[PDB]
Amino acid sequence: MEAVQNRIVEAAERVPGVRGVIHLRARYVGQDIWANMIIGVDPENTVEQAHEICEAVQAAVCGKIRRIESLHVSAEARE
Amino acid sequence: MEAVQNRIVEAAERVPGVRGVIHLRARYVGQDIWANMIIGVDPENTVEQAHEICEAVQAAVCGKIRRIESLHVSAEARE
Ligand code: NI
Ligand code: NI
Repeated sequence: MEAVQNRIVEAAERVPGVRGVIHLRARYVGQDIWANMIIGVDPENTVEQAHEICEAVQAAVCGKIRRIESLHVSAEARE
Repeated sequence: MEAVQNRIVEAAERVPGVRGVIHLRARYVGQDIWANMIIGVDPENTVEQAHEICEAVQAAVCGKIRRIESLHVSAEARE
């Protein structure tokens, strides 16, 4: 698990607009990972931008870590 | 194992100068991976360049796939 978590964080931090991973909760459902995470974003991004960054994160992380079968990503202002 | 192999190939293909992964043999030594691989390179690169590309591959792949504890990388001309 720690290895997979590190990969998740690393992958999310490489997406344009991510200001760190604020929270990540991952669990195994069998051999699959289900995860929920919160990213920081620029407070001055629009809500639509923040939604776009979240969807980019989801795409990036799921594309890199094939065992993830469910990933929810939300955003919070971070300075 | 197949998952780790895919990661190895993907990581090697992203290094400047790699013209595919020609061969990859990976084995588990306990929970660690030991691997030997051959990359393609431009026939017109110098032997020194090809050595540099191999060392870049080793660095890239070991940095991405933490379970690898031994990785030998050689090069062959590829068109
Ligand atoms: Ni949308
Ligand atoms: Ni040297």
